[PDB]
Amino acid sequence: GLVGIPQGLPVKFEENQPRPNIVIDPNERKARIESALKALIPMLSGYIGANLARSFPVFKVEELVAI
RNA sequence: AUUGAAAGUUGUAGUAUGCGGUCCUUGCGGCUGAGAGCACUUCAGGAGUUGCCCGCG
Repeated sequence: GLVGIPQGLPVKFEENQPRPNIVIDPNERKARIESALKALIPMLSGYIGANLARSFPVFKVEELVAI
């Protein structure tokens, strides 16, 4: 939720509304959002750790809960 | 957004190569299921009986 929002300026708040201070373009902000979201796909698939060439761990997701 | 903030203990690596469970070896030689032995002894197909009855080439 803070992607593209400067840490020091969560909101700019000049028209008396606390709308987010999105200093960057909203479209590429959303693009960064789905890029970060899709970065999780090669995480629970077998692309974690070292010795990938020689080991490539035998991986499978057992169970999970997300909110 | 906590003396926290940025961060791969990282990348490349075959225990591998040749190595006969191998060569010889009889389950072999001798050996009577053999000798004795009545399907024997008694025995009627048996006792009765009109080819029957009439006859002019």
